[PDB]
Amino acid sequence: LTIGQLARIFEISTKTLRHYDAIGLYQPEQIEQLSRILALRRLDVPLEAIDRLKRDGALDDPQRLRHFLQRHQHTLREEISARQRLLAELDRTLATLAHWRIRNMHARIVERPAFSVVGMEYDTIGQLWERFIPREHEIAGKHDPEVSYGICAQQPNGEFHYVAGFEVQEGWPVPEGMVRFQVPAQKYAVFTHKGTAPQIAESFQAIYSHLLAERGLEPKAGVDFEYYDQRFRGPLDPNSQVDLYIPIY
Amino acid sequence: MLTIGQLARIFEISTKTLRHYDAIGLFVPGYRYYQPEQIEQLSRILALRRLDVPLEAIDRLKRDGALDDPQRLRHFLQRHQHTLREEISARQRLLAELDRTLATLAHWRIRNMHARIVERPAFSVVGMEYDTIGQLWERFIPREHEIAGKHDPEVSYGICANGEFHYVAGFEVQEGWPVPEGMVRFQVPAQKYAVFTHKGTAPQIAESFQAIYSHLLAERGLEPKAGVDFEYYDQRFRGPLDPNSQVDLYIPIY
Amino acid sequence: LTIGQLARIFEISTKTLRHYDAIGLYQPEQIEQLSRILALRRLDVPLEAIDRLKRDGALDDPQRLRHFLQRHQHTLREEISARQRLLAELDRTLATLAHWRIRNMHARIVERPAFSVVGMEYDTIGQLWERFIPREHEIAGKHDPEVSYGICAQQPNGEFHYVAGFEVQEGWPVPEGMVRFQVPAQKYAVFTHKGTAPQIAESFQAIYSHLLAERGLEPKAGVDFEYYDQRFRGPLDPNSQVDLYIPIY
Amino acid sequence: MLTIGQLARIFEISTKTLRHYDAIGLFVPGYRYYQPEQIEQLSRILALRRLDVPLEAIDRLKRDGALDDPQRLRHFLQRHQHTLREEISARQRLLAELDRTLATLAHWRIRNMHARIVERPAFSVVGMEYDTIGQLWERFIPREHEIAGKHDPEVSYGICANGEFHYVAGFEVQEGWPVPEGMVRFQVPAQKYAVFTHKGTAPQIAESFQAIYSHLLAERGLEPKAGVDFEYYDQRFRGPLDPNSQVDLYIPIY
Repeated sequence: LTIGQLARIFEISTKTLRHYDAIGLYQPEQIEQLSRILALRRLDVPLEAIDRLKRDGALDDPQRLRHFLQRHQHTLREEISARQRLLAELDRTLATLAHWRIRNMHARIVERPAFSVVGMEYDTIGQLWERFIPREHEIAGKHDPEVSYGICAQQPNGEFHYVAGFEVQEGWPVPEGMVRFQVPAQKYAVFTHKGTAPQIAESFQAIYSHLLAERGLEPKAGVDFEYYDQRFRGPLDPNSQVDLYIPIY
Repeated sequence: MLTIGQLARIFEISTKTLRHYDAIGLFVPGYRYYQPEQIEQLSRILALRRLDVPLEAIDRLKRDGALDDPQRLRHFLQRHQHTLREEISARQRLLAELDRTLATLAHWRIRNMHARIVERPAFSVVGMEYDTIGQLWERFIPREHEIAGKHDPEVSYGICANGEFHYVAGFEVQEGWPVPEGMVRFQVPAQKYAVFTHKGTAPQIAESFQAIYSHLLAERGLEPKAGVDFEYYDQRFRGPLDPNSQVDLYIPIY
Repeated sequence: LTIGQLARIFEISTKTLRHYDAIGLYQPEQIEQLSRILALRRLDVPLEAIDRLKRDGALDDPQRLRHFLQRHQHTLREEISARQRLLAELDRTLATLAHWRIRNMHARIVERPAFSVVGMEYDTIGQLWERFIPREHEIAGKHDPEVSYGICAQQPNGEFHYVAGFEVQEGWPVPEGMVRFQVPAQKYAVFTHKGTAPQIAESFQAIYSHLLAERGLEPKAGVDFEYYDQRFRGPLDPNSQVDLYIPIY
Repeated sequence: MLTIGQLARIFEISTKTLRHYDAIGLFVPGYRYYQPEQIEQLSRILALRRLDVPLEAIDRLKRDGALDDPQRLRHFLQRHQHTLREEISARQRLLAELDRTLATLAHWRIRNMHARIVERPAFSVVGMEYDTIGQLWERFIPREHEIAGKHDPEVSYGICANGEFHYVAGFEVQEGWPVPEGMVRFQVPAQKYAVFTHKGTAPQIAESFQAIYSHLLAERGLEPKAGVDFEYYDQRFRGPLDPNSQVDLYIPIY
């Protein structure tokens, strides 16, 4: 077979072989050497080793190589084993994160009067976010358009409720499918959450378990909401930071 | 002291979920008031359903040990830990022997590959040229009914030809009709072939290709000639990625 | 060939072919049809499934069993991913339990007079006991034979030290190899360890971290020690606990 | 505030390791005492060389950012944990690639075996009958000398035969000698064989033995008769798990 065509498949290179000359390195047995090699190019063996692997021995001896390429498998799975126990280490090292996460989450006491939000009202609370943010600038009378609230009122049933909306001047028309919620005048303990939305809840568990009791604050069955703003870049980006406004006495 | 709706906001759950949890005697608390100190003893539940563990083996733990004994609740999940890895460890060895059985069904037919001998005269085939099968066969299908002079339109040719490839996807033609742009036409000469019927997909014929030239010619007893190889896509072929396909590979012979 | 020969090669039972009689499941064509079955049943499949999955077929036909076996790889593989995710979370879950026992690691203040310990002493720590426990009743005149002590004198260089001994009435001879150490009188804060031996240092940072400071104690550079009584049956059994006696002012 | 000695102690490390760390300016705090708030900073530094993170990567993570900010190091760790499982995955699909070459290795000799044709008369040999090879293929060797009337001593046999299995690893003997105890004798009759000098190991034969009755007799055209087959050890054989040794196998032929 000629030199130009003996470049089988599928990505060359031709001098691939001319390379494979120098002091080293259509016969039918002048292939299985290449066949074995080609993967090989799946183990990444230097060539100089792949010369040592010439006739001293061996030429072919698929005999040896069956134990050889699983002796490796022994090495390469020990490589996988070492990096997995490194990974298992990691998953535990990423626990010291959560509880330093929280011990630094300080509370600031904020009193804010009654204001009026307009937005969409509630299976999930994320969805509304999926559904609402094409309807952003459909609302006029904005104080600050960057901030948005995730209102949650405690009904005497008791069962959920949430509204994704914006603080707006009261007196403007509300679009179809939206609702006007009037947040009353409350005074809040504000926690800065630094994480994603599903682990906002595990911050809520830290609040109502001890983080309020270490500063002597008592929780209040009022209107909880989370303060979104410019320091917010995604619900599952583990770098967003929100403020959780939690009512107190 | 908190209420059933605040815990729902805390845990992202249903009020019926806890109203059910009260009925069993699991997590009890008209004035339903829960203690903030038992918020963890609950999350030490809502962390086990997330580990599909049934909801009365818990309630059996609640009084053997253990739900409230923290040195006991890591023994239980470290056993569930190692249970899951051995499940994973079973199924990763399931995967190891899942591949070694994707090579022996590889090389089974390759041996059982059928072979005809056809000597075919020189013919002309117009088409497009040169990244793989599909990089040239879609930019064709919409340009196959604009080709005139076709001998058989239900057969297509994939020609294999300094030393670079000259792969041409085209149609056998009767001469005297012209070729569009930027189509080309290739002179395939009169030669003798070993046609091997391949039953599979486009990525896995290139192993059907090195198999012949490997030991398949010899064992069949024929010698390769330096000419022009090519694949033959008959009717019997239905898509380059359909596995139940059937193509032909024509290989020059001395 | 015979129903004998038909019973060779594969690690086969006679019950398996009496099995396959009235089910519907003597020529070298019946050699791979019955060899792909010992190829999936190597991957935990059903059987009656692949019954008529071969009277349609494929009987053999490896064009299909390709997508199928890659189908099955998917399925598996999905399983293996799904259960790593559980282990990942599952790790995270053992954090809380880590701290719940730390938060419940109460200090005890204990004043103990100067007592006499003798055993072995010293670039490692854990290998010291496997040589000593054998030599355990060599020692004579011990107060409580059940309690070992892992002493760690504080040297002022600071070079370590460490002794694994018993407490005996002074004046008893001391087997070759071991020495006698006198710890002085001190008052200590005692923290009970629930866990294993490489976990012991995990408590040592928490103690010298915040656990002394909230309890309003100051620690003093002296002779600390680890105390093993029964409630200890293995440096790896995770249910033994050791009382870490730390000096305080 | 603390002492270099008890610090070290609580981290279960050495003191020269902390004087290691100080000299650079990394963890820099004659009576140098350190405050306890630097403990958790070191439980985060010592937790990074368990990840084999260079001891300079950091420091630049020190006065730059960011070693003690709990959300921008979960970033770090999140990446590093990606490329860690990205490296798993490389290999993890590579040892799916090799572990699928576990069959390609095979068939190449299997196709390039050899088969002589022998006709042999009935013989006899004895040892122990039927726990695999090694559970019997080893009791012996200390009992090879008990037999007398060895025919060729460099040659050992493993016979296979209402119906089930029936191995026996013997030697060929001239008749008229005492067979030990509880050793026994076996008589294979005069029959037709084809000999495949396998070049592998003893666990490796069971599918080379599977290959020959599968198709190799049909390719070579031979056919088997309901008799007794066996395997032949010679100067060839070197070890039951020795790869490079070649062993021969006798199967009945018509």
